[PDB]
Amino acid sequence: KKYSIGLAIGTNSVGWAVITDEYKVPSKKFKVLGNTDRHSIKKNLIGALLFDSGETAEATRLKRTARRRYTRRKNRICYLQEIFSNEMAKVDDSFFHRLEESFLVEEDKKHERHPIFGNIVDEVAYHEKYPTIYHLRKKLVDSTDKADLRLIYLALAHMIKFRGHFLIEGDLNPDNSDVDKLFIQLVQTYNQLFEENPINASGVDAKAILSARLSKSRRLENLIAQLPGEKKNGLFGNLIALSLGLTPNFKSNFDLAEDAKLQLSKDTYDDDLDNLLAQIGDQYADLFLAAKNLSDAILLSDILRVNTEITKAPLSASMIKRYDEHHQDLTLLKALVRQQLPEKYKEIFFDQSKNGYAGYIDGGASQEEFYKFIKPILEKMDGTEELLVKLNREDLLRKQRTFDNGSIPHQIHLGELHAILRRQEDFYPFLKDNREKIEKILTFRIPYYVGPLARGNSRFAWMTRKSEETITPWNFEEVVDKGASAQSFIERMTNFDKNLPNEKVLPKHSLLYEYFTVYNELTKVKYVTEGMRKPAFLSGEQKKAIVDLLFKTNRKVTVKQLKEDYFKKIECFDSVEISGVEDRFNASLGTYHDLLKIIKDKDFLDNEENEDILEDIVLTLTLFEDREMIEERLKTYAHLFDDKVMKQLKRRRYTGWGRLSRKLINGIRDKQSGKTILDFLKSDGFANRNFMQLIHDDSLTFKEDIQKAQVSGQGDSLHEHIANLAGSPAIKKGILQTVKVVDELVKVMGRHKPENIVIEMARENKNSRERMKRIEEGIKELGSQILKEHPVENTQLQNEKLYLYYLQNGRDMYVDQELDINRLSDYDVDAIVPQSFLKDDSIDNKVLTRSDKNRGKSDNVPSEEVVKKMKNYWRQLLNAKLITQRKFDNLTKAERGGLSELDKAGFIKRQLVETRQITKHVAQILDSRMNTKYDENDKLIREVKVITLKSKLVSDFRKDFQFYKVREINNYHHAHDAYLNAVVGTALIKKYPKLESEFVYGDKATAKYFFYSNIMNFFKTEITLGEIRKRPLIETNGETGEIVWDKGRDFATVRKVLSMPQVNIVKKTEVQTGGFSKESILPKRNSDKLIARKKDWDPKKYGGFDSPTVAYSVLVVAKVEKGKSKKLKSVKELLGITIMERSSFEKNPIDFLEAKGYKEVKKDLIIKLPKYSLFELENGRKRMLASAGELQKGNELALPSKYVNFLYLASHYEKLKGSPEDNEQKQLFVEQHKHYLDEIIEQISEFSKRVILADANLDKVLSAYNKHRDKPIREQAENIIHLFTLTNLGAPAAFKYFDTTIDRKRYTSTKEVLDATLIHQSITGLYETRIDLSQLGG
RNA sequence: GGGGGCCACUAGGGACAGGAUGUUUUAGAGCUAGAAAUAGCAAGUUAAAAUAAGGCUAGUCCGUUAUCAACUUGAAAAAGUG
DNA sequence: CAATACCAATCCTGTCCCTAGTGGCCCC
DNA sequence: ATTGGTATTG
Ligand SMILES: [K+]
Ligand SMILES: [K+]
Ligand SMILES: [K+]
Ligand SMILES: [K+]
Ligand SMILES: [K+]
Ligand SMILES: [K+]
Ligand SMILES: [K+]
Ligand SMILES: [K+]
Ligand SMILES: [K+]
Ligand SMILES: [K+]
Ligand SMILES: [K+]
Ligand SMILES: [Mg+2]
Ligand SMILES: [Mg+2]
Repeated sequence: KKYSIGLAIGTNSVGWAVITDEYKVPSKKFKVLGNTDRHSIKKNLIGALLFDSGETAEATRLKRTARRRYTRRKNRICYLQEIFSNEMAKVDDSFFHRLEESFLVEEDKKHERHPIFGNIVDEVAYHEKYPTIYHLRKKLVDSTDKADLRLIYLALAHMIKFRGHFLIEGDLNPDNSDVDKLFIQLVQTYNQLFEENPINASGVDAKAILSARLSKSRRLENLIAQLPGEKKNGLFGNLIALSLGLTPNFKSNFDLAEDAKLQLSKDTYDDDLDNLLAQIGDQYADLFLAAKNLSDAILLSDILRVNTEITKAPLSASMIKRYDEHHQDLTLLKALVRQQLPEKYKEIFFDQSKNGYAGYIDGGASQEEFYKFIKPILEKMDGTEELLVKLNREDLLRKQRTFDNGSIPHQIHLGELHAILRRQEDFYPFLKDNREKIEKILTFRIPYYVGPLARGNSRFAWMTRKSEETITPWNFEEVVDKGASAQSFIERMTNFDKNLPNEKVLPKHSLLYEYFTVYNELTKVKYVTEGMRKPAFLSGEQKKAIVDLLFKTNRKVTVKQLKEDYFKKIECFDSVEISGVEDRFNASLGTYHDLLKIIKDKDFLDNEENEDILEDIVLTLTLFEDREMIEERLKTYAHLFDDKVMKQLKRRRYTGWGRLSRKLINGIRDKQSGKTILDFLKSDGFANRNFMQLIHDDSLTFKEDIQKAQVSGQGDSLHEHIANLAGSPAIKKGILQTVKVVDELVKVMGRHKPENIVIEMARENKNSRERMKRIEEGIKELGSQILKEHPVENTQLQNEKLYLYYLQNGRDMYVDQELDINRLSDYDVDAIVPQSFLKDDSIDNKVLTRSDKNRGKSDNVPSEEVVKKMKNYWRQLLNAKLITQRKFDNLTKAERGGLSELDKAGFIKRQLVETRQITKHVAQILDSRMNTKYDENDKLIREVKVITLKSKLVSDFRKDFQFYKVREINNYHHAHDAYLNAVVGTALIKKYPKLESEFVYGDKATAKYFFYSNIMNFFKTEITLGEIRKRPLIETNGETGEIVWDKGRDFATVRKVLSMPQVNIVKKTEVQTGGFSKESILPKRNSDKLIARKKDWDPKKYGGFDSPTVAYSVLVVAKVEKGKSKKLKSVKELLGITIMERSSFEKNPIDFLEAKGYKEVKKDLIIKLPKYSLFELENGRKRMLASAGELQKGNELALPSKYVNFLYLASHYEKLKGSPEDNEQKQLFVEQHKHYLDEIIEQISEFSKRVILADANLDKVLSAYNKHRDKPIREQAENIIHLFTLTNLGAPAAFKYFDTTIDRKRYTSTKEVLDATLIHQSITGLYETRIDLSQLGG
């Protein structure tokens, strides 16, 4: 008994099928367990497992880290209160108690209800003097009076609880004075430089224009307006842009050929300026210097909207400005609405449900929505012009706690905090003694390289301690070993050397590593001149001379430099041919040049004695990012360099690690030669062996030592192995499920293994936010104004043509012309490399053009003429990252010969041969599970051949022989895909056994193109209908003579298999996990649905959550008390155990149930019922548990094959294509069988009346179908497709028939399944335990 | 076919440290005329505290991923059953 | 019981590791 | 986008 297995692996399904040698699907009797009539059941060996998607770990991470942050913010407040504890006890022994219980209703409060002062008079007076906390903050900063300790606490607590970002390094002492004087100084330095060309800045209010309430770029254009001439892209224009955004490339300004863009915020600035001034002269230094001198006073013009000369609390002052302008404008607006539109005043100022001022303060209206609601009301009235100005600046009636405060650096809150402490430490000594500790509470962050401050019970932590004591913000430096922790941060994540698994990998920017890469590439170079008989390698002396002359003097080495600066100057060659490198060398000694610029001592870098030192230095600059730690580590070499050099060295940081260790590159030595790998790369006679040759040469010690160093260790489990594969958790779920299905199938077949296993894996399948970001970055990098003229929202960028329009700066890609948005319907979306070769539908292969004809010829890449015309525009788009390097290269391919015949052959092969790593891992898993025995030569015995196919094989097979697929009809198509996979794969390797190299796991261009294009012709009776050819009726193997395909019987076999109505569709039952409930914190309500957010927070007083998620339901057979007498009454019901309740219910089920009300629970009749638990009722009707109180449809509609194929054809599903005569034949079949439509609706109808039970919906559907009987056949079929939403397995859903919408009929009761048959199914559904639940009751 | 190093991109996975809102209850004395219902007017911008219930291992830690038919012997982890 | 209508926390900064898809140089 | 919870209406 021989058989094969077909598998179809998806993100929500695994289809499976068992076939015999005749491509038939067997059917068996399977034993049935339980307590019913039925002892056994017939099952066809074909089906599909269905499951909800595996989820990434991301959401879990976001919640975990937010959790740690709430914990630590509470701890900050706790530190501050502990510092205040005793003196506050002297002032008010319950103040902190009133703060802690502020949330409590007065009934539940232990202390007086007014938090700050504990009496209504003082509290009301406080709020009258300080309407916002920023009033009190500014007062405590500016005043000199002794202040109440509770108000000092509140100011400091508010600063520490909402402390601002940490994105700017160092100290920040704001000063907005001299802004106009600094601008005058910048204009002065520019005019003293270009004495011949001066700018007159007199009268230019740079302070207002630059501290403006609008954007940086608008400020720039306004400022340039005031300078006669001086176009915005002139030198001074870009110098003003310096503080106002990222400056365009000074390339144009200084006649350069390289990019010269700067950004004062970027760390590279100090280098780039030096990189730039060296090109243009140090005399320009002062210029950029004055530029920086302005930016400091204007850096925070957006945050601080008040002069610092009047207050040391400019932030709080700007909030108070918000408050005062809100007050004045609200007074004015109220008066205006009273005068002009009284009939609306209420709706504006009282209706919380409208987006007016009421809904803005009290309702749920955001600033944006309030602005949108009130803009027409302001435009409709008179005297609202200033308010409209403030509105369009987004500065009308502002609150103080707003979504855009994320710009505020922590240094500003710190300044205000420090100032309050300095004011009040003169009156309170503990504030003087704890000044720095409180500042430290504000400033301290756990470093990202330290991680959670755990003590052995966190699976996420790696931090190590110098001593064992509680870590505080003030002793962190002494208790945490920051160096060891920062090291572990990297070493727990980075790979070891695969060749020497005990060896750490080198930094990617190590000098030794770059020497290795350069010398590898260099040894494989060859050259020819005239007198030479044969191309020659480079000798050791030649490679050394090339490194010293070129690689050690230029960062990049072009082939042109190699020809002219070495072979011409040293070898006196005028002509030489080079192989092994094209255009320029890929490797390079970049770190060498970095350090040459920093330390300025070539001999130091060339001296081998310093090697270790330099390696260590680069290690330090890679392992660590904190420049104080970098400094501490480099301190050991302080005597070797000047202090200036050490300051420059501190700032030189590197990221990235290599893939080889130092011991491999320049450590282990070949026994007889005594030479390392790098030694051989420098000089290896006339063989010039590279790394691979070196470590594989049986003539050297390297290979043997690598073999010796290897070690496997402890092996993973199947689940662990699958979890560690590189792929989407979605598809890893399907992989594990596939292995389990195969195991069960083998056990079904008497533990005999199959001949073949054919596997196929599906393709690759918020985001509009990313699209908008791409387009914004590109258009700004373009310097284009297409967004200024045609604004767009991210949603619309999901349209392919509009997205392409914006990615192409609104132009044609094949013609140097503009395009019109309003004409997008008339344009074309063309494939760069045609889809007849590469089935790529991504933006990377697509281009928007007026007419695709203008590409050139359609059998290749765009023509040479288009390339000549458009290459510079394409380069522009590439530099804006509006097209990728791959897109640009494919576009320009015609200047490199275009598509060759070998390329087309390879494209066909790629269309047919799978090469994704993940599918190969699935094949390896199955192969290593199936084949375990070795032969007399200790080589593997491959009993089972694992064949992988791409979906195009079976898709083409379906379309060519009319085994059509309609996905919406039911879930059978997964199983049918698996079956067709087994059939086609086994036939394909039976017919061409030599294909086993390509399709089976384990160890002229026209010819392969033709071969692979025609690989599947042995199925057809008549091919190429080139010229026409004919094939026999029976197809056998050429060598063996064995029969592989009988075109008489086997197609009928396939039709019989696809027609079978009994297909094992199993929806995987799963316990629900994740969040307890909806997160929304609802207001108080008289409802038992509400859930307390804290143990003593009665939701009837405090609000809380509702809508918890049921982890699983439970059958309870017990008694409940009834009526006022509490008489015991027997019941049977489903109890939904919620996710939050699960641990308690499982720790003691009986106590849990009795707390819920149940008595005398039959403990052994408790049945755990996860989501999708399957029940059968009458007439085959099935239901699945959706919840404890709702059900899902549980049946599949087995629509006969003739109706499926008729629907596919009549709906023009996908493409017709075909011969014109074959098109006409399919069309004539459609029209000849129009009655099928009614028959289909009859089938559905019958099904719905037996199984769906949605009378109203079925009647609406019948009425709609009878209404649209004169519609075209195509459209009626297209909507009949939609009708199957009514009958689909799973949760009910809404669907449209033409323009009538049918809402979902839900099953809002689970009572009936309590007396139905529960069906437990194995993974394949071939093994069942059926339980008659009607036999359970009191 | 499979595999390695390097260059140029691109797509995804994982961890850590942080920021701004939002919500919820309480505090921010509403007034006047009416018994009242209600009407007219005034006011509004801020704060505290929680932000999965909670847990024990008590850490400035952990709490939403992965994995799960039934039955059996099993504390479990397992293995087995048609 | 129904049928049905509404609802669902959001956005952002930085450090770092890893695999794998496309094209290319050189190899096992 | 789904789809299970919830109140509302009857
Ligand atoms: K101008
Ligand atoms: K609001
Ligand atoms: K190159
Ligand atoms: K680094
Ligand atoms: K020194
Ligand atoms: K789960
Ligand atoms: K889930
Ligand atoms: K936050
Ligand atoms: K199952
Ligand atoms: K992030
Ligand atoms: K590659
Ligand atoms: Mg907590
Ligand atoms: Mg808030």
